[PDB]
Amino acid sequence: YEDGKQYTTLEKPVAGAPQVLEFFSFFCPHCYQFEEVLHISDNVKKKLPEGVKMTKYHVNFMGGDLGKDLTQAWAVAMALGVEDKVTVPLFEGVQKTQTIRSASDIRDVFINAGIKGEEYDAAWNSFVVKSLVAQQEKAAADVQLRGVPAMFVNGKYQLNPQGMDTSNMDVFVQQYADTVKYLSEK
Repeated sequence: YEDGKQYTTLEKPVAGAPQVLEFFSFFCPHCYQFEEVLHISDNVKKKLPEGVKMTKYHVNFMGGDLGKDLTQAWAVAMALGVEDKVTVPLFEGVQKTQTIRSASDIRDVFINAGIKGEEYDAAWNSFVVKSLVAQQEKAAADVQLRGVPAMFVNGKYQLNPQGMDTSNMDVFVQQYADTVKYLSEK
């Protein structure tokens, strides 16, 4: 694992940043395969060292105001701690079936998952959610993020995908998780 090949280093690291921060967008195609198809996130967590947890933030430069809403809906997910319950249906409802067309549609997804409407609305307007929306926006700009998907380790190292083996699809996935596993151990 060398700098400039499998990963890179930021000329300005981010203090207080999560151990493993991922950036995605329910609108991005790459992001769809990054998880729904390839399942890169899960593979990473399978090789993640003890005590090390991952964090995923939704970006808002895609999909217009609806994206600005998905980012807030993503904050509700983290607030109530139901990330693993809404991720899949949101990815499908937006890109696959194409049912999710507004905040009203998103609300229905959370309800169908198990969250109550009043519980959703209360959270939707809570300060914890507000802190998260700004926290996510703050984090994105902090790493001078240009596009998604993208993963960062210890707020200093950025994952470099195309700088890794991409012949066999089943290998690229493992190599990525390993680089993360290696950078987390630093």
